[PDB]
Amino acid sequence: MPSIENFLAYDFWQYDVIRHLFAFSTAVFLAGLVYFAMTARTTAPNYRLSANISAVVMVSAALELGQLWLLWNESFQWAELQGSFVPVAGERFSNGYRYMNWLIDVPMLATQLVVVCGFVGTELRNRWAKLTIAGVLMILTGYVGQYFEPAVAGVPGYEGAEQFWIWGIISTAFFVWMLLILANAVRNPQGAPSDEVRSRLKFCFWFLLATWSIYPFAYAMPLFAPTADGVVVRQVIYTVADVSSKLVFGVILSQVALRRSAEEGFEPARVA
Amino acid sequence: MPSIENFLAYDFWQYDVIRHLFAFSTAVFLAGLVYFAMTARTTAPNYRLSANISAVVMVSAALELGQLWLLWNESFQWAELQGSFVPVAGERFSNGYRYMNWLIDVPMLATQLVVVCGFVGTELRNRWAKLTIAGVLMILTGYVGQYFEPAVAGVPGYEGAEQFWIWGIISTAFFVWMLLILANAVRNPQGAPSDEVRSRLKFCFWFLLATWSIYPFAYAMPLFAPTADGVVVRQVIYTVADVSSKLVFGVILSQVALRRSAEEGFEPARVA
Amino acid sequence: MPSIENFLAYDFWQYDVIRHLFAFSTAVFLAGLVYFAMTARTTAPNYRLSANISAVVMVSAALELGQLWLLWNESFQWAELQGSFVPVAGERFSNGYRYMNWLIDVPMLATQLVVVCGFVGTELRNRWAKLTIAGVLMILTGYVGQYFEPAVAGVPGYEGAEQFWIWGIISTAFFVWMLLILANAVRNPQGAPSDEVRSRLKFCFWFLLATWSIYPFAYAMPLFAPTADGVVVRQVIYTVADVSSKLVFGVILSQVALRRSAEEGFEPARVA
Amino acid sequence: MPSIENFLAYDFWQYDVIRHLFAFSTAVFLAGLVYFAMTARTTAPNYRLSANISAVVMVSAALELGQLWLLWNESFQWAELQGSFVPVAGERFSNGYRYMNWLIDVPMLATQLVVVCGFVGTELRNRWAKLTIAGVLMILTGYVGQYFEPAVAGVPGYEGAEQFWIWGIISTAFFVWMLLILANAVRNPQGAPSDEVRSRLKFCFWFLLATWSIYPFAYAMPLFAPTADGVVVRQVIYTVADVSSKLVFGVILSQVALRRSAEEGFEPARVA
Amino acid sequence: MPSIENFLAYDFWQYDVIRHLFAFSTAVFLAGLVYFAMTARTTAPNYRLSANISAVVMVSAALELGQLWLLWNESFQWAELQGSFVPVAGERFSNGYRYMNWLIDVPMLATQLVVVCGFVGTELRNRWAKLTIAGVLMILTGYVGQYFEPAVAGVPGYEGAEQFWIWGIISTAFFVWMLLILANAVRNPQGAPSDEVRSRLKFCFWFLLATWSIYPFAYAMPLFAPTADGVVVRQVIYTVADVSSKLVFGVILSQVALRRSAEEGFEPARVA
Ligand SMILES: CCCCCCCCCCCCO[C@@H]1O[C@H](CO)[C@@H](O[C@H]2O[C@H](CO)[C@@H](O)[C@H](O)[C@H]2O)[C@H](O)[C@H]1O
Ligand SMILES: CCCCCCCCCCCCO[C@@H]1O[C@H](CO)[C@@H](O[C@H]2O[C@H](CO)[C@@H](O)[C@H](O)[C@H]2O)[C@H](O)[C@H]1O
Ligand SMILES: CCCCCCCCCCCCO[C@@H]1O[C@H](CO)[C@@H](O[C@H]2O[C@H](CO)[C@@H](O)[C@H](O)[C@H]2O)[C@H](O)[C@H]1O
Ligand SMILES: CCCCCCCCCCCCO[C@@H]1O[C@H](CO)[C@@H](O[C@H]2O[C@H](CO)[C@@H](O)[C@H](O)[C@H]2O)[C@H](O)[C@H]1O
Ligand SMILES: CCCCCCCCCCCCO[C@@H]1O[C@H](CO)[C@@H](O[C@H]2O[C@H](CO)[C@@H](O)[C@H](O)[C@H]2O)[C@H](O)[C@H]1O
Repeated sequence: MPSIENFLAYDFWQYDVIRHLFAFSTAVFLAGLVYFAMTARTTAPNYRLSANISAVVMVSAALELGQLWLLWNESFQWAELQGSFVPVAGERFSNGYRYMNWLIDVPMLATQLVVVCGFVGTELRNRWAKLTIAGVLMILTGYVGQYFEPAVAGVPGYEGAEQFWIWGIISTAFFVWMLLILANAVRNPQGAPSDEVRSRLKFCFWFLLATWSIYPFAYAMPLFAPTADGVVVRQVIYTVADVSSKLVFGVILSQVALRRSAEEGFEPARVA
Repeated sequence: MPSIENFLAYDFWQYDVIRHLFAFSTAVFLAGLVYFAMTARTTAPNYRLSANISAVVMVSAALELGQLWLLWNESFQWAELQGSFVPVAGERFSNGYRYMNWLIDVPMLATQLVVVCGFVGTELRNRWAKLTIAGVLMILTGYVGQYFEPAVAGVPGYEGAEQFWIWGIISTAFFVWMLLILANAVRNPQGAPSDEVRSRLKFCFWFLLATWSIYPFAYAMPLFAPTADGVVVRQVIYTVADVSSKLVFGVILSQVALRRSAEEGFEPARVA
Repeated sequence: MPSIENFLAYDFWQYDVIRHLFAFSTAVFLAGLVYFAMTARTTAPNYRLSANISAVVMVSAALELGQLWLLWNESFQWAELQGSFVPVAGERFSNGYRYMNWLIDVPMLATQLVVVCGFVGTELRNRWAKLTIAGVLMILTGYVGQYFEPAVAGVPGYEGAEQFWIWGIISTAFFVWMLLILANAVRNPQGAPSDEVRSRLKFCFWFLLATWSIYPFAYAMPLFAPTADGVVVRQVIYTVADVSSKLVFGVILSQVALRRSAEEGFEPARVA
Repeated sequence: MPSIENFLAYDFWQYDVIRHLFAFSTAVFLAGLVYFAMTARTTAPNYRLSANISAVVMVSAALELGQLWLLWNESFQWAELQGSFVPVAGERFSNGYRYMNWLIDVPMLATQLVVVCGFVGTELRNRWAKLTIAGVLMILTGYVGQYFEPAVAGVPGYEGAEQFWIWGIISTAFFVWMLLILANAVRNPQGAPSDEVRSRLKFCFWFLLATWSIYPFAYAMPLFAPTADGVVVRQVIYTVADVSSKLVFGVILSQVALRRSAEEGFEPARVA
Repeated sequence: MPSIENFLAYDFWQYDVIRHLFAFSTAVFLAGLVYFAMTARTTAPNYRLSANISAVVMVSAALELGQLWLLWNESFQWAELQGSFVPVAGERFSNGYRYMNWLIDVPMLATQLVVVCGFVGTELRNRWAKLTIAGVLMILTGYVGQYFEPAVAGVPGYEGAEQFWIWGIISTAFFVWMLLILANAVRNPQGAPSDEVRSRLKFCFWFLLATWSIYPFAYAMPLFAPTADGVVVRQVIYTVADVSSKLVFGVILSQVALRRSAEEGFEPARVA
């Protein structure tokens, strides 16, 4: 079923904000790509995978937000007798372009925190494999459930509201498992981290947890607020969540990765 | 409410100038991106964050101006019985694509001046955090106010002119606070700068202040001149302001960052 | 004859999944391009051709999936009285954009496995030449056969179902020959590989074989399931197959190439 | 007023040549960007600014020609009952997209010749500032004058032919001043150039002068030849002029910059 | 006159093959650009110009094939009552987008063979200048002649078939001269090449000659086969010719350039 966005009309500002947010995020991510590409070398090689992952996540995110921007532009047009942007006939907006890209982002983001905790080899591979499984299942179960949002919002003639709940609850179980895997890594860092590194890893985990927590809220929004102001708020919190979870987290984790690099005597890391 | 631009028609030249300006700026910024990417290494590592920020700002700005270019092309079409470019039916131009990207640019630009003053660590982080707060509030308050510009221009049937003023005045308070934070950094540079560096930092601040000051003028233009010639002038001063605030400032600040690099004996900085 | 996709209508979700998959894959490949570009140097020079090939394959794949994404968007439009995406009049979707790009990917992927087995010079060239011949013939014979899929699916008025079979069976003969060439290389690796390298090469071959095997299934799908749910499943298995055969295989083969690099004392490979 | 191009119809070949020229130039400049990016390091650091400028100019030029290509495609369509490309209703072509980008190119091109003459510091800055002033005024005065070209061509109902002349003549005064600034730099090179360097700098100046001289001709063309064959010739000479002034000049000036690099003992410059 | 392509209709497969070929070639060239950019450094500096030229040619070729792809998509649309792709009203396809880009490719390709033969300085410059003159004249004379192809094919109402012949024959004279210049360079290589290098240079020349020879055939095709199957064959042989002449030749010439690099003791060339 089409997203709740398609069943509304928009004031100039409601539509215009959302197109600005989609455009802002594409730029943040492309700018982040340039920054992570330009600064990766400064990390020691045994942490440089984390640096590289951040560039990969930026590409993924930039295309995710760019496609949403395009589809948002395509899917509505102004009507001057209504003074509203209104759905165009041949096109329907999907908030689910974003889910599929999360299949890249989510396991990568969790993986780079584990890389900086200092896991290597089989132990990195094992943790990567659990997080990827846990991640893909969270995301796929959520993607199914968001196909039922016109139903949960009570748009006449759409049925299957229960499906929204079931798929969300299953999804959230997979979320908890990922948080348990990562909580176990940051509590058990490898390579004799300092107590400062020890602390910065814990902060990275709670930052991860706080920012990832917004996404389940944005999921449930059609239930609370299925209106054009709700759509505006939902796209605002997705934007806060994307920039934090991906770019701000990447900069924070880069700072820990540099401290570890320098503590093990990487000279590029020390000169800065 | 749609921007004042949408309530006018344009002579060939009025429209054509504006599309040229949008296109010119996109090119300046992409060219600036190449230049900052090609010259960053020449800066010492303890100032290279400034170099990197300039590349980030260039990406941000290039996409900001590119989207405006696209929307400007989309939003109007020629009419030969009027010999004017006139608003197309399904699309409305927004001068507010630019505001959202300022959320990247403004705190970054101020941050790179602080990096070159020589702040590091917690002291950099603290200043970055104040400038980001001050910056986002200036920009968000201004963004609200520019949604009221058809009202302030007296386009029949648009109300809320007072909202233009209130949101502008609040915005300007946040501007003053940012200028106070930066004034305190350039007056208190770190790392035993030379008296030449000391002077060049002060010039960077006043350049920043002069160029940033144009933006509040472009804001108030619908009040002074809500006409197609006014729209032309407004887009000319935004263009002067963007190129100065972002690219020319970046080159100037790079020159200070190099002088500091060389004074601390960075050899790449000395060989040039 | 146009692909079976053109003879169906789609529910919102059927269409929307497929456009998400095409978009997801383009992003995976562009992100993979960044990753392979950023990590190639870490491989020793005598294996760096493999690293370079992975970047080449990523470009090829990203454009292949991007074209499909574009054509998928162009080829159908929503109809609200049918609540379906339906074929647009002037455009027809082709699943065969993907075949032509395989002419790059398939011989390159097989070549980089041979490079890492340690063949060099004439022996690399000979094997490259056999695999390229075998590969192009497999792909060209398959491309002919997929022009007959409306016929094999029993779309009224389309004839030549037998042509689907003949061209598929011929294609599969060329597949077997490529698998025989590669099986001979991984069983006869060069340069005194360790027993761990020896094992990792064999795993690379079976991974290659498993993932390449999905493609002949996706070929035969119009025969089993010529429905919109079948089209959905087919595009899901192509997506699993593309990401595995190209990106995941590239990361796995990079790990072997690094182990070999380090065993021969490449210092960048050892520091990580 | 719209450019003279808009008042004509085109044979297949007239239109097709022009779209080919616009496309050819975009490619030359993008290819030039790759070349200047790949070869900049070979120059000594004290001349590397020249190398960098060439990359900047290439980006600028590629976007200038790309936008003209796009607008040329947008602005006309084929009509089979006339067998002509003819102006589309909603769009008008502007030859003035190119002027605005010259604001980047012209002062940069002149600046890089001064860099290679060996000016540095204040003396470079002073000369850059004079050339930028002289350049912007030449270009802005010319841009005004080209808004009067339908008038000078005698398209019925367009007045202000005199404005074409006045703005052209003013523009040309600013041209002469730039040529005087540059003539003074190449006659007074810095850093004890060889007599070969001394000669190569003079050739660079006369090459600059010859190629820049074509642009004032292309300006005056509506006066001589306001026909579709004239439009073809004008776009041919702009293309010769762009490739020469920007790319060929950049390669020539790079050869001088390398000779100077090698004479001062830059080893990368000597090994090649 | 419009190309012969415009006077035909296409079966699904005829059209679909051609759009696949245009798309395949764009990808090969972009992938080739990445490969040549990633491997240039491995060549010794005195041969690195050849490496750089290959990247330049790849950019040129990628845009040439991309524009043809776009125009091919734009110029025809499906008609279900004819089951054919048929010319759209407002657009006409030109096979001559490709000619203009040859102005870059042809003299560059010939130049890089001369660079690897070991010519330098004035002797390189002289040969570059002859090949560029010879090349531009071959290409411009051919470009004129291909404007007469509807005439030579006997499309009713198109006259000037003789012009096809005259311009082709003139063009071919310029071809012979280029082949004579290059034949003289590969027979007289510089820098005491080995007998293996001596042989590999001769093979490069005959490869060049064979692949360049296809282009005059594709020219003459409207004479032999002015049908949709002919158009298919012509675009197949252009595709074989482009990939061979540009990418495969570049890889072959890179192998010679590396052998020469290593023989003169370039260590990066020896380690691989
Ligand atoms: C559209 C993007 C535009 C970017 C173009 C920037 C180049 C413009 C330069 C104008 C000349 C101003 O004056 C001159 O500026 C350059 C560049 O900062 C300075 O150049 C300095 O940095 C460059 C680049 O890191 C070094 O190669 C150079 O050796 C060094 O001196 C000169 O010391 C200064 O005297
Ligand atoms: C949108 C793209 C992202 C832009 C990134 C902007 C980063 C700057 C904002 C944060 C500033 C406050 O926090 C500051 O962050 C920078 C960058 O992480 C840190 O900087 C650290 O990494 C950079 C980059 O590898 C080094 O050049 C620097 O010497 C080092 O200290 C500072 O030690 C920290 O105090
Ligand atoms: C579409 C993009 C082009 C992709 C290019 C892929 C080509 C490789 C497959 C062909 C293999 C044929 O034979 C092989 O070619 C490669 C590439 O020139 C050569 O490779 C040579 O250059 C590469 C790159 O500079 C070096 O890392 C390598 O060590 C060196 O030997 C081999 O010595 C040769 O035996
Ligand atoms: C779409 C982008 C695809 C790339 C994304 C990243 C993929 C990696 C995910 C981690 C997989 C777990 O397995 C892990 O893989 C990485 C990358 O191959 C390996 O990493 C190895 O190569 C990288 C890059 O050359 C080195 O910085 C690292 O030190 C080295 O060990 C680990 O040794 C392995 O245990
Ligand atoms: C399409 C955009 C890009 C086109 C660039 C192609 C350049 C082609 C050059 C044609 C040959 C002319 O003559 C030749 O030029 C090249 C390039 O400047 C010079 O080459 C010089 O610079 C290059 C690149 O920095 C060095 O690798 C080379 O060793 C050095 O000699 C030759 O010394 C000169 O004799």
